Amino acid sequence: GRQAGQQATVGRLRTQVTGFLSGALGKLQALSAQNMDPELAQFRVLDVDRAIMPLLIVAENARNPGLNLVPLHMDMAEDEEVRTQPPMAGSRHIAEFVASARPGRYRAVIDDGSHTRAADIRKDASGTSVIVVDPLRNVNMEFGAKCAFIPVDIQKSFFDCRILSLSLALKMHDKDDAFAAFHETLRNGGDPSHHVSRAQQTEELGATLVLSVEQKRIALLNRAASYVNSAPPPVVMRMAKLLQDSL
Repeated sequence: GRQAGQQATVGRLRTQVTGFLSGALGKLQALSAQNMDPELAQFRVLDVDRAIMPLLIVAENARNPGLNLVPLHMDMAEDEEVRTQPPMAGSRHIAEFVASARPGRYRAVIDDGSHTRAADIRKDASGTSVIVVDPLRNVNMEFGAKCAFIPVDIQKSFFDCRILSLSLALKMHDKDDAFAAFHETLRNGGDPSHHVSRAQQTEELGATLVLSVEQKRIALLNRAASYVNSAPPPVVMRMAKLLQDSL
């Protein structure tokens, strides 16, 4: 009876998650009405995006084994007075992640309290390197374990950066080897032409990354919902917990 007694709870949570994603789709459809003020739509979509991003991340991690997307945030995202929005549910401070994460290859969306950016992270015994994609459409400034920023010809957008960062993370997964190469370059700090090579590669990476937000969001939601239908009980419990936490 407990195979059933537990199947009821799972079905319940599953229906919660499904109903939520469907509700989000509804809101998005209403916000894209001919009547709607687009600025108002952006403002409204802030909360929608914050709420659905964890679920999108879970789903997309399932659909693309190896993506290993993790939501991360920085110090300013923990300042209640300054941050525009609280970090999404399940978000971890980047420090804690660097210290605790199982070694390997990750994609990330990093929230700094204002904007979210895509990133590729590699944790070795050698150390950890973080490659941050930075939509700019600070010369010779480095930050920190090793971090490198790749300037890309993409409009920096407060309202679009979550979905855009998700998309870019997917593309980084698609260009896994290029980013691995840059990780090795970033690790090989010793080489005399490092500074050049790095910079060179930076440019190149940028290009490969740039080679609508609304449509992408819709598609991601559909994929997420259809995944939630067939999703296993652990995943269901997880997503449900994230959803509950977001409120």
